[PDB]
Amino acid sequence: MAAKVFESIGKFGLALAVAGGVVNSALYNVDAGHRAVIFDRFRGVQDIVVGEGTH
Repeated sequence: MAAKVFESIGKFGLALAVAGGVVNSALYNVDAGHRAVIFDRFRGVQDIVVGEGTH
């Protein structure tokens, strides 16, 4: 009834918050005239330079 589904909803709700956050943290914007170098803590800096835009 109300109890089970809503409880799951509760889990969903917090999960959604978390998920939204991760996606948010996932996106980055580089302004025009700027270029981003990506460095991984594991690998170090990668050779590919990223241009303007959201990535």
